[PDB]
Amino acid sequence: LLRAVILGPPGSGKGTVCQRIAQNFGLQHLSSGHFLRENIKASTEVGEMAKQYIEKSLLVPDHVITRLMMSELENRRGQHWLLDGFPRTLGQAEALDKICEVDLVISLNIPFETLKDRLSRRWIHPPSGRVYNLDFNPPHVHGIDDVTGEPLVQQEDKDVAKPVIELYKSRGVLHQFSGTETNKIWPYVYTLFSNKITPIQSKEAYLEHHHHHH
Repeated sequence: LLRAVILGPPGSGKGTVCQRIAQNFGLQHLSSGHFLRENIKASTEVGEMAKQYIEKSLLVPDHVITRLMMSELENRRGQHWLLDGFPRTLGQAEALDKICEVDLVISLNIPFETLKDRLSRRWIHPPSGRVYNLDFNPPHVHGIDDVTGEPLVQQEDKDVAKPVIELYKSRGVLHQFSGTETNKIWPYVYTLFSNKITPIQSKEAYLEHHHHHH
């Protein structure tokens, strides 16, 4: 099974890329933010450990996230992985290597004009004030408010450690892209996934996601 990772700082278009990958290749969009939303909702020991930092709008320790990810991924060995925003540290990367063979790593960058606004991973629905922080409570659909279906606004005010890039660069599974509009990068990303997973709209099992069971 495919083990793919997508990395990049907020404002690099990682959200748009992951959504497009999920829809064209039928892969489940995984991230510590998604798993946390679940864990915090169910009130697991890990969710609790993380709750404390989240309430104060502080950072969750890298090891807490690691425990979370290793538990969740180990329970998903039987399916293709689209990992968004993880690993962020060498320690995390090493842990990941112990449970799988990473097939490809896409590294994204922020285009110049976008840096000036120093974007964060917080997306707000202005009409209600609902804030979706991609690290712990992402929306069902990227850039969209779960409740109203109305568009979100990414708020103003990195997560790509150099050694993690070097690590994958050495394995020769790294594919970096200069900060640029996402459409310029897309066909290249599409081809990379296409060489490993067949586009779901071209199959007999039309638009069927791999983890689907009727």
